[PDB]
Amino acid sequence: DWEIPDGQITVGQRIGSGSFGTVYKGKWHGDVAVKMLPTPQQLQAFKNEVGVLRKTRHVNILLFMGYSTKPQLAIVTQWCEGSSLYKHLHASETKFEMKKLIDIARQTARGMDYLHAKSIIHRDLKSNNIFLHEDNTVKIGDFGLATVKSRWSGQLSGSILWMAPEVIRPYSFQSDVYAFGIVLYELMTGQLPYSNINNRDQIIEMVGRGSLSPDLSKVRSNCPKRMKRLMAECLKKKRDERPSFPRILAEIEELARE
Amino acid sequence: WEIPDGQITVGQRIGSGSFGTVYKGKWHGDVAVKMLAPTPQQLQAFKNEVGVLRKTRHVNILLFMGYSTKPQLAIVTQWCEGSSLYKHLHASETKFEMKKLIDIARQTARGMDYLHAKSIIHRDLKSNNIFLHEDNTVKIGDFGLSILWMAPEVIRMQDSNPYSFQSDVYAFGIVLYELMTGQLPYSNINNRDQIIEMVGRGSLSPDLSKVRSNCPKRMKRLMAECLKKKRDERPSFPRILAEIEELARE
Ligand SMILES: Cc1cc(F)c(NC(=O)c2cccc(C(C)(C)C#N)c2)cc1-c1cnc2c(=O)n(C)ncc2c1
Ligand SMILES: Cc1cc(F)c(NC(=O)c2cccc(C(C)(C)C#N)c2)cc1-c1cnc2c(=O)n(C)ncc2c1
Repeated sequence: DWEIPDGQITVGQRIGSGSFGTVYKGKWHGDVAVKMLPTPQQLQAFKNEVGVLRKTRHVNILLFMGYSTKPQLAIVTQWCEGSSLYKHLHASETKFEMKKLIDIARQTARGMDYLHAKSIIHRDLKSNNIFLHEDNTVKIGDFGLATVKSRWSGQLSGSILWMAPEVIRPYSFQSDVYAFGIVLYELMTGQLPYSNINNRDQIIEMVGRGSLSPDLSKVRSNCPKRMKRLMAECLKKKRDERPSFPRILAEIEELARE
Repeated sequence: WEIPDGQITVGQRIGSGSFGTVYKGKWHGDVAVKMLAPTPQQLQAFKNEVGVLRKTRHVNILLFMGYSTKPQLAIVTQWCEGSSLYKHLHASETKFEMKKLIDIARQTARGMDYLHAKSIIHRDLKSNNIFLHEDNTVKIGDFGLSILWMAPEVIRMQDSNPYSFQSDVYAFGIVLYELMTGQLPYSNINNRDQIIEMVGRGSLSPDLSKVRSNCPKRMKRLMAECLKKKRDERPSFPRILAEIEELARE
């Protein structure tokens, strides 16, 4: 039983607010993050999200701690101190060492490898959803508040660059692998893909039809050969030609030691 | 949480005791695997340990990840890189800054406070069982495979169960004494049976004059309340945690 009774969680500072939820910093036997989401759609979506998080016990996956029903639906997770991968590469524009870049990728592949072993498809893997908690441990969660956390979907502008061709035209282990390849492109170039394109509808049409893919010539000079090859396999147009996370993780782990 | 046979790559042996061997390993990253024909007593003890760990989802508590039955009973937790609090204070005589000492105590009280909210009595809280994982996050587990941390009632062989929230609080007070003095209690006593006889009869308790000069007044008072002979006079972990949290901000 993970239900936290009414009056234990001290809800504090509002961290973020979206169209389908408000996240708050809080106290409950230490620091926590509380997601406040009642209609039957919200009730099914709350229980689906608690059911998926309930299945995760991994260091590289955001620690679910509990949930509440009264006086409002709430999901309690650990507090993540620091910034997302998107904030480090694109806002702080920090230049991590190659060792630190390969370690973030290794930690992300461990979390994704664990998720796919537990039959969990992320569906929204992106640098925004990869937290560099305490600047050392990588925490994969779903910190987005603009979409509903349901089994399947029927305003996705902050996720288009990580969508595979079949996801634009769907959700599988291979579509997460594509998104991870995009994350690898961000680590290896320091930039988001398709920066020269001026419209979102041009990326949607060109990526979807297979005539558009990240430019691997824009990668850092010190980027390893195995990393260039790994990104290329994860970003393949045909999803069946994409590697699985065990093979991705073992390539990053063999690269990290070399 | 059952992990099928052939997923965990069991590697380096980390420790071996009378009833368990811990190994470093791989399973979607780094793991610690505790290995135990299996006896019905040991089958009950394995399921009891998996049942308690199953109830814990806290940053300051060792992350249980899974368990296996074949080809032998195994409990899979996260890997803890670094050293225990006992190793930092007594083996390597690391002299942490007072801010770092209060932070370890704060993290330990958060984990213990969480455990007592989930109706879980540790029963073996000691510096050995407090891991300074990545030298920043405190992980409370049970890495044993303890007399100095036993409360007077626990030390006495009574007809009743002496283990309670208050006996964990006493053990925590001992842990506070170790953080504030850098030493284990009762170093002048020459025999274990003398500590067993004197602590039990209430005539023996740690010497709070041996604490560091820079030790805060609220910390001296907190240790004293946690180390009281009468267990009902000991504070609860919410009050302990709020006193350490108030002290940390000062
Ligand atoms: C409170 C909360 C409650 C939740 F329920 C989720 N939800 C998931 O993480 C989630 C949902 C669906 C599928 C998945 C899977 C398992 C596939 C993954 N990965 C994961 C996230 C948060 C959350 C939001 N924001 C923050 C934040 O801003 N900080 C700084 N720190 C922590 C923090 C935590
Ligand atoms: C593998 C393993 C399996 C287990 F089952 C337990 N058992 C508990 O943690 C346990 C049991 C009973 C009650 C409790 C409570 C909840 C009271 C607490 N706390 C906790 C511990 C470990 C373990 C051993 N050694 C190591 C180690 O050496 N390194 C370096 N890193 C990790 C590591 C992990």
